[PDB]
Amino acid sequence: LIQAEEREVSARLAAAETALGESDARRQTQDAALEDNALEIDRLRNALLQS
Amino acid sequence: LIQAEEREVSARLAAAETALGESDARRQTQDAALEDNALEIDRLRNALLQS
Repeated sequence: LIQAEEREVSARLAAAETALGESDARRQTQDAALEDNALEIDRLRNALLQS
Repeated sequence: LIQAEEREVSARLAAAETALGESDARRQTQDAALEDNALEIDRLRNALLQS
């Protein structure tokens, strides 16, 4: 009966480990684009401003 | 001997909701700035072109 309660935990283990990495890694997939566009933005800043 | 591992993992999962959530809370802090870079491009485009 104590064993069964941990059967709930294994999913709580299974989900979180999935819920943890696959988003934090996902965030880096989002993270790079920020500076990617921002650096484009910075030249996009002075472009008119130099023109 | 069960109370050895069952306690820790239960506690180990006790972090999980704090583990996901603040990281989950981060994801909002992703999206807000996303448009700011995005929304400026057209103004950063047009101004180079309306000039």
